[PDB]
Amino acid sequence: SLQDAEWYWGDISREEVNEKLRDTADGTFLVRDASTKMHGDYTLTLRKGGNNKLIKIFHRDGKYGFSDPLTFSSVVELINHYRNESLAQYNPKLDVKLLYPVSKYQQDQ
Repeated sequence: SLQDAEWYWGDISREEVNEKLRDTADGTFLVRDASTKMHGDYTLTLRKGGNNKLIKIFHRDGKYGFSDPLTFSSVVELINHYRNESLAQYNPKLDVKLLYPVSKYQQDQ
């Protein structure tokens, strides 16, 4: 599940991930490795019309979380519930959902 998850592609660089996100609509999302371990653990990236929004996933004692909300067993399920509704609970400015799941492998194509 974890290495796959469709939206997560193992070790990835920010530049390549923004190139993958390019020209997609709002609500689009995908997860990327954090540049350094001292910086964080993983980066959720959103899309909000041309503007790319970067959210940190921090890993604690088996707990994955953006900030105060940390009670999540894995990064996969955290991202899952976070997609269901909007991330306005965590950050009011994030008043959009992870609805658009444009990150599926182009095997179908």
